[PDB]
Amino acid sequence: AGLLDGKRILVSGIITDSSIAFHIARVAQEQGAQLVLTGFDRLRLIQRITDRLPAKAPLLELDVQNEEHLASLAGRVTEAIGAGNKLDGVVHSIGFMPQTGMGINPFFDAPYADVSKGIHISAYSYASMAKALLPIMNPGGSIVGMDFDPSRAMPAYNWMTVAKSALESVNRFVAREAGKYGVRSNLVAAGPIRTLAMSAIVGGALGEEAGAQIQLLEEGWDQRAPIGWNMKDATPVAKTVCALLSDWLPATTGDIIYADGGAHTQLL
Amino acid sequence: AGLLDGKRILVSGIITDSSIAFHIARVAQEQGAQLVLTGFDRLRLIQRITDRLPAKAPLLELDVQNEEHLASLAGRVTEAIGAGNKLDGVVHSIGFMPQTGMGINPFFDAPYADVSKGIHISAYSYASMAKALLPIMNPGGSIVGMDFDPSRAMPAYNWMTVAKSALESVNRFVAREAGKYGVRSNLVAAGPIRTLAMSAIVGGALGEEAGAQIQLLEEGWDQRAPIGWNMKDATPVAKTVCALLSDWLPATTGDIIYADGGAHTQLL
Amino acid sequence: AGLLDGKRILVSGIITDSSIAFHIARVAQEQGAQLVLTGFDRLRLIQRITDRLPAKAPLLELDVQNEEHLASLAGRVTEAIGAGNKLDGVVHSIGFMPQTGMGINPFFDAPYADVSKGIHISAYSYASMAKALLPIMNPGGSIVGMDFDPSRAMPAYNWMTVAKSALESVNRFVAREAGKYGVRSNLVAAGPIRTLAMSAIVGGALGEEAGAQIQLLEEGWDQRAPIGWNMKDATPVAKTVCALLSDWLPATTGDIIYADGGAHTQLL
Amino acid sequence: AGLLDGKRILVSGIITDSSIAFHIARVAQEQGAQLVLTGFDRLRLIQRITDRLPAKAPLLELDVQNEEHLASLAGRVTEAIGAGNKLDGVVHSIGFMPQTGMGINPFFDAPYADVSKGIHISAYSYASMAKALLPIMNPGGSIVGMDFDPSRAMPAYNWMTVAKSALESVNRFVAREAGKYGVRSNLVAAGPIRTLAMSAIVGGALGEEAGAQIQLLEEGWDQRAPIGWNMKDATPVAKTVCALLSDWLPATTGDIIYADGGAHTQLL
Ligand SMILES: CCCc1cc(C(=O)[C@H]2C=CN([C@@H]3O[C@H](COP(=O)(O)OP(=O)(O)OC[C@H]4O[C@@H](n5cnc6c(N)ncnc65)[C@H](O)[C@@H]4O)[C@@H](O)[C@H]3O)C=C2C(N)=O)ccn1
Ligand SMILES: CCCc1cc(C(=O)[C@H]2C=CN([C@@H]3O[C@H](COP(=O)(O)OP(=O)(O)OC[C@H]4O[C@@H](n5cnc6c(N)ncnc65)[C@H](O)[C@@H]4O)[C@@H](O)[C@H]3O)C=C2C(N)=O)ccn1
Ligand SMILES: CCCc1cc(C(=O)[C@H]2C=CN([C@@H]3O[C@H](COP(=O)(O)OP(=O)(O)OC[C@H]4O[C@@H](n5cnc6c(N)ncnc65)[C@H](O)[C@@H]4O)[C@@H](O)[C@H]3O)C=C2C(N)=O)ccn1
Ligand SMILES: CCCc1cc(C(=O)[C@H]2C=CN([C@@H]3O[C@H](COP(=O)(O)OP(=O)(O)OC[C@H]4O[C@@H](n5cnc6c(N)ncnc65)[C@H](O)[C@@H]4O)[C@@H](O)[C@H]3O)C=C2C(N)=O)ccn1
Repeated sequence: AGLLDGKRILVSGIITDSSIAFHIARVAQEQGAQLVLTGFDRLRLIQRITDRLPAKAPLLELDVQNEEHLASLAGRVTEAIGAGNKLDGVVHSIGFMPQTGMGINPFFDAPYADVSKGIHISAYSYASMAKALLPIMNPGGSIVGMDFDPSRAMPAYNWMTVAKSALESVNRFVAREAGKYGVRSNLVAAGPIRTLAMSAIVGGALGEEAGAQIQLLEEGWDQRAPIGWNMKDATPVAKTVCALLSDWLPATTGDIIYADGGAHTQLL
Repeated sequence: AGLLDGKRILVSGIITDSSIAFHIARVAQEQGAQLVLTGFDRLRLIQRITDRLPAKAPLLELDVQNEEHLASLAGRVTEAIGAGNKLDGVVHSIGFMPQTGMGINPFFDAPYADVSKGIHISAYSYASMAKALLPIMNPGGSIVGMDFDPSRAMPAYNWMTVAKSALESVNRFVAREAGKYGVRSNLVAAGPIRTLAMSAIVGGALGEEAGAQIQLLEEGWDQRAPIGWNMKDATPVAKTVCALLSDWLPATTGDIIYADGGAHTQLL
Repeated sequence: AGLLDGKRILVSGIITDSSIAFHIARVAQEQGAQLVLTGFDRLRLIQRITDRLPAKAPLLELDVQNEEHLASLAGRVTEAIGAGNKLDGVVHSIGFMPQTGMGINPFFDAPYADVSKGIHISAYSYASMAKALLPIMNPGGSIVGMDFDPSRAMPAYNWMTVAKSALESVNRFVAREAGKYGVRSNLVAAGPIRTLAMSAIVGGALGEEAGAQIQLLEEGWDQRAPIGWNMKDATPVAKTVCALLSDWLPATTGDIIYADGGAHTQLL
Repeated sequence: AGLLDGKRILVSGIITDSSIAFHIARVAQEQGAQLVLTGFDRLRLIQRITDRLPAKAPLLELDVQNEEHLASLAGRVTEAIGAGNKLDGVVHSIGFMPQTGMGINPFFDAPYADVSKGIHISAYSYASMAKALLPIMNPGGSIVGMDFDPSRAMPAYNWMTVAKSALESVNRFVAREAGKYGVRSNLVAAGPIRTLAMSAIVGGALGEEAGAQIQLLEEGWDQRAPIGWNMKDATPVAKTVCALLSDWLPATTGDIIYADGGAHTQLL
């Protein structure tokens, strides 16, 4: 009734109540969307997280590394939303790099099989999902994934940054494909957010010293950002994903909206 | 009922029914916004043009080069909206480069007095409007200005491109100020759009090679644009401006949204 | 007498007399550099090809996907240059994407095992060579890898473009490591160059539309390039690589130099 | 005899012995260049600074704001270097923004006439000098100006940043012109350097508190930079300008080499 009114949207990436995907979905439903959810290997767990949302939604299994799951995803989605119905939107909210790729180990010690899995889940799957779901999206429709700005190097995030860089590259090619169906493809670049994955990634670890470093991030980002940033509130990010899912950005595709308080636009 | 319900927005830059400001305004009103309009020097023209908008809005004189128009702008707006009310939106849609600064006249032959005036009108004025209107805007407010991608050089557009490069820089500073009031400041980079002036120009009003170069760019644009581009429909651009004026992009500032068909993301 | 007098540099990636590595090497020797060469799998080929260089240089086997070749690389180089000597330069000029990842095969149809191998060879390997050779490089040393601008998507190049996006990211991390040894790490973004493989490809070895798309890009390139571009002369590119290997760009790292005719700076 | 050997180069922008232009010139002469110098209104003063260089060089007056000076510059340069001789290189090392545009006053309080002069001297003059000197440059030749990265906002530099943004835009157009003469146009982006202009600009002021802020800059940049940065040494910057003046970057034009220790490539 208020933004995503009448729209049918698939949302992946819910693992905890802190998941950004969790907040995408809540906000999406507040704005009137019928959701299909997608989840990984704790189906038990996430189903329990899922019923805490404002409305009911089918929950499907998707191992983005599983060629079978992907191959049947369009069919399983259709049974959930009704034959003769298509999707209007798709949220890719998936990330993974093994620890060996992240603040722990030095950059050079991440083995390639590890980095490869990371890139598989974090960049490539954005294309898989497009391949799988694009055949059942409506014209006017929207695909959006979650990104962070990898344009400069930083401590800790290491191969996850590399993976995001690739993600941004994949998104411009996906958009050429999506364009044939009248569908947009975009990334949202968030500033940092205190999801359980984040507070875990690092700090812990590197180093150990700190979940006070998590606090320092939060304070520093809020400083850099002209309109401030609150790392504990995923709502501003979720509002941005929702705008891309609406009809209000009808001419933007293959890019990156930054929902980061404007921090990327300031040197300090 | 809509995107922009209850919002008090000032729109500048309407000169004819084909000005992009004209369609920003049309869309804003359809979306529940109450407007104040600003026009430059043909007020009788702007009066008859703006009478065709879906709802009546007061019209104020503002030459952006006029120190006194700026000094009085806040007062004059407050009169118009009711003392004790403030603006939720400002739209800067003003641009000009003298004839020596565009088209056939060689890049090197633009006199600095011409360049200076162009940058005055085209870049700096985004600061001055910011300075005048922020003392009367509400937190959560939005300032949006019109841009086009100047990261690469091109034929015909010449000093106007330089003007836009500066504007993108100005916008980043204005965001730091607007932050202090809880106000965002962003630009929309449009694709080429067929206004009166652009048509005359492609018609060869600034020489024929300038005209033919621009028509090439226009054709190339739509080809590259993964979702195509329609240079004769300013609506997709107006909707993007409204997206920024709304509460649904609350964490973007100092930034540029590309309402351009995805074109800047494709080499070819 | 010249640019690179007394410098001990390792060059990889020579496969034929038209490999850009081949001309990097030719130019380096003309400029006083003493080389060690690395070749991948047709060593007898690389032997007869590299015998035509202005001076003899030892040739070492290195499959970048081979864990053992990397483990032994530092030892094998030291043998070759004399124990107690170190490298002043490393040139990474290696790239590969399987057939499913380029050309006519649809973007979406590349299997991840093909993409993974491409990124292995094309992006990650820049890390591993860095890891192997930095323990044996001198302060003031220079690592340079071969790139092309992937900031925008394009036809035919597909996953290879993604690979390069990742490489630019990797290069930024490698710079942080190379810093600790007083070593710079930069990439050179070349214009398109007519190697054996590129000619076969423009000849339609990966389908004809891929070929014709690439020839378009090549023509467009030279038109845009303010100083023109000659796709058949890899020398300007080799000189740029040498510029980075020299002491005359001592304060650039984590960075990309565009040896491309100025083309990426012009929309048209 | 060693890099700029045989090359005739104009260098503008010498005001104190701390001037970057001062170090450009010294290094240029160390590498074998015959220089023409250009200076502003303290001809007395700078002549005295000038004789402290390694060799003798004609010194000419150039008020870049003076249309007369510019109009006769090519003629005055020819008499200094010999009829039938052309230049191979041009260093634009000129900057100016009035204080009202810099850390003192708030961003919005800089009047346009002030910002305009700033833009005139800092951006536009780069084109003037090209217009003036391009008719007497050799093919293969090089124009280079000094820039700093304006891509994000920062405290203090305010309208000087805006001016640099415009500078970068002007440089891509200059390159289209220069290209017709076989001449390259590029910018060097330096990290910060303790020239007398810098330590004065700001700190003093804003604020007052500190020339300890100058110290803090220096420490922080050296941190961000993978290879470190020493704000007291202009030699690394001067080496980079010299590389662009050489034949070793023959395919780069309309861009920006960063001589900033790699700081722009790291988020921290
Ligand atoms: C500090 C400077 C570095 C930088 C980094 C950041 C961030 O990393 C921001 C920026 C972007 N994000 C993105 O949101 C997305 C959601 O993350 P997030 O919500 O933060 O964490 P998670 O809740 O744990 O979500 C990950 C999901 O993935 C799914 N997953 C994982 N593997 C499997 C496979 N094999 N099968 C099926 N499903 C899989 C997993 O099950 C989860 O559902 C993700 O893409 C993040 O990269 C999340 C961030 C954060 N701070 O939490 C912003 C600014 N700067
Ligand atoms: C091809 C590569 C470059 C290219 C260029 C383009 C464009 O130029 C696009 C993208 C951005 N724009 C911007 O929209 C804005 C609206 O213009 P636009 O709506 O395009 O044209 P106009 O209708 O004629 O409006 C100009 C307005 O300005 C006003 N103005 C003039 N002087 C005065 C002063 N002294 N005081 C106050 N107001 C001033 C004037 O009266 C007009 O209302 C403007 O900033 C444009 O630069 C206009 C576009 C166009 N196609 O008409 C997009 C993609 N790429
Ligand atoms: C048009 C838009 C995109 C476009 C593309 C281009 C280009 O693709 C340019 C710009 C960059 N390059 C890069 O130079 C590099 C040299 O290639 P290049 O010299 O172009 O081709 P090759 O001679 O065939 O070399 C490939 C080498 O790799 C080696 N290789 C292969 N596998 C192995 C493994 N397993 N171990 C060790 N070595 C490996 C292989 O044997 C070869 O020696 C390479 O990175 C290219 O990607 C090559 C160019 C080209 N025209 O040939 C520039 C501008 N734009
Ligand atoms: C802290 C983050 C902000 C940012 C800023 C910086 C910098 O500002 C660096 C980056 C670039 N520069 C550039 O070098 C150039 C030389 O400056 P610099 O050498 O720093 O100062 P000056 O010695 O005083 O040089 C200015 C010259 O100009 C000439 N000038 C002035 N007006 C007149 C007119 N009317 N007529 C004729 N001549 C004129 C003036 O006479 C001087 O000769 C200049 O363009 C700087 O902008 C000098 C910097 C510095 N730190 O000293 C790098 C990284 N980040």
